[PDB]
Amino acid sequence: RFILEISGDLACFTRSELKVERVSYPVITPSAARNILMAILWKPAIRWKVLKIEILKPIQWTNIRRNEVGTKMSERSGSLYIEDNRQQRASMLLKDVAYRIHADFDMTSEAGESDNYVKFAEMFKRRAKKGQYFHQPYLGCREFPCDFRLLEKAEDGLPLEDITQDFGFMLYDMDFSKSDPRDSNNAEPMFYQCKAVNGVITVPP
RNA sequence: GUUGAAACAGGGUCAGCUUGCCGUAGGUGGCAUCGCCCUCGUC
Repeated sequence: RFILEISGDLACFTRSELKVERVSYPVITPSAARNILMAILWKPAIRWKVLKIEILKPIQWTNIRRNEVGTKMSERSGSLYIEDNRQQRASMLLKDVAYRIHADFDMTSEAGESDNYVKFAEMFKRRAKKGQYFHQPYLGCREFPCDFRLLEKAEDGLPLEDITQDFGFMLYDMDFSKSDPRDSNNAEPMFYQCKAVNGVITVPP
């Protein structure tokens, strides 16, 4: 297990229901935490899996109505012109957030030759301690980074000490087992928060 | 290296065109520097 602390100023764990108005999730998405761990280090052999999220900063909603685009790019239209495809997508961002995601990893079917668990574990530990990453972690959206810092146990205070509020079904991690190399078609299996006592745990598939 | 990616607050708008702080009004009634004092004792 790795107790990697994710911290940042603003966040945007955009809910699947409110994508037109990017209302952020109450806490960090387990799928977002797995994506962060993969952007720090990943390979066609290592399969990241989130185990437990421990909140370290109170939930603070901040509405930032951003102006987005609503039409994708392709080989057809050589240009976009946002003056004809403007989208005033709201974004209830999460100001001042901090989470120490306890998570580990397994092995995929295409592990290859170098399928050593200890090798990938040490590589992830070095990348988290020195500050190396394949891609900058994002707090639900790439417009917000993550001041990550690998913790050995606990090096920060948490506000949710007693029994708090349950956030219901949140997006655990989309099912990409039915997807070919480079995902395309997927599903959406979700899970309950159980109870945000101090550090909510995830239910592995 | 197969897992949210792309995202405008805008192009831009004289806060004025203006309006007498005045019309206007006694520091006044009026009150003794006084009631008083050897330039001396005198060489």
